[PDB]
Formats: sequence, structure tokens, C-alpha cells
Amino acid sequence: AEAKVFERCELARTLKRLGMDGYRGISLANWMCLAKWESGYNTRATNYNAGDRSTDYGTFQINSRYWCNDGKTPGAVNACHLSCSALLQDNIADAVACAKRVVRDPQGIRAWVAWRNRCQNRDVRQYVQGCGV
Ligand code: NA
Ligand code: NA
Ligand code: NA
Repeated sequence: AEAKVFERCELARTLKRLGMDGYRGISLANWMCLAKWESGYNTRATNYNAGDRSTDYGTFQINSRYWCNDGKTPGAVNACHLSCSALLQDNIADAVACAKRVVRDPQGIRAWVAWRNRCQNRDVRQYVQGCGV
């Protein structure tokens, strides 16, 4: 869909408001670094994985095969109990709640490869600097 992209500090603030800072021991800077490499802060971001017909959705690019139902991913399991479309709305409440569910599993935030490659073990302070959070 046409993009609906937050501004770095507005998302930082919203995520903070929604209880993301420190959630599961994950700092806001880390959630910001994730959203950045994942969707570029684009809440409408979708990405089709031709390998298993799955698609990644919204800000956190959550996968339809395990987390949200998109009604088009064969053999999917809906762990968040949400429609993937719910993860593509300007209001990121449902999205944040699913992201929380995702990092509650054993691998936490390491479930996202991009986070592992871009954010993990690296200085991420740049992501929240200036935001007043
Ligand atoms: Na602005
Ligand atoms: Na502006
Ligand atoms: Na605001």
C-alpha cells in the first residue's frame, strides 16, 4: 500500500508510551534499530517470502506463517491472534502487542535476522538520540 512512515522520534515516543522500553529487557533504541532496518518505520510495509508463501508485515515486519493470520500463508499458526492487516494500521497498538508476543518466545529479539545483522552488539544510541525519551 502507499507508505505511512513514522518519523524516528515520534515512533520512539509512541513505542515508549506503549511500554516497549525495556520490555523483555529490550531497550527502545533496539526496537528503533529493528523497525528501521525492518520497515524503515513504514507501518504499511509488507514483504512476500516466496520460499513459503509467507509475508512480513508493518513496522516490525512480523511473519504471517507464525504470528499473524493473513489468510494466504499455507500451514500458518496465528500466535498473536491478530490479522496481519491489523499490523498495517497507523495505530501501532495491535502491532506492538504482537512484537511483544514475538520476543516472549525463547529467542527474543534475535528472531529477526536483520536485528541480528544490524543492531545486535552495536551501538544503537543514535536511534533514540534527540527524541526526548
Ligand atoms: Na516533524
Ligand atoms: Na514534519
Ligand atoms: Na507524539
